[PDB]
Amino acid sequence: DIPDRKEAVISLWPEFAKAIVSGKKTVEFRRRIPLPALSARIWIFATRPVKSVIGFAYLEAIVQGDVNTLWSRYGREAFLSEQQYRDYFEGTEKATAFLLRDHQPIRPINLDQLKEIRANFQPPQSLTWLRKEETQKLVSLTSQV
Repeated sequence: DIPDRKEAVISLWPEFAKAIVSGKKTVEFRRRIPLPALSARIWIFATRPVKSVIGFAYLEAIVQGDVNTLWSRYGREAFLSEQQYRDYFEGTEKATAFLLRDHQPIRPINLDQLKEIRANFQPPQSLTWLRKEETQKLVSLTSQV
């Protein structure tokens, strides 16, 4: 359940979301964010115009470091451009990197479907923990692409 932090949802722009579930993007950079447990399943919500859960991946490592060293070490796996990285971290010296593995694309679970699982679902700005029952219903709708 939620205290275990094994099931979470994050939101990504469509080109980055699709890059995670295809395995091209294996690092996700964040500022301050609740940290999941290791081996947590991270469901990928793709924002407008897709507005759907389109896959998931598993968290294999959490890195916390300084902005410039993380770009050097992990920027190529993170898919975004250097300008987009500097924009996002403008105003802090600290960065967090999620290292992901075992990406799995699924048939999109659209917004109305997610609203049956969670009445007031909104795309998380950072990360939202899934309740046991919420994870159950989500798994019940997972199908191959």
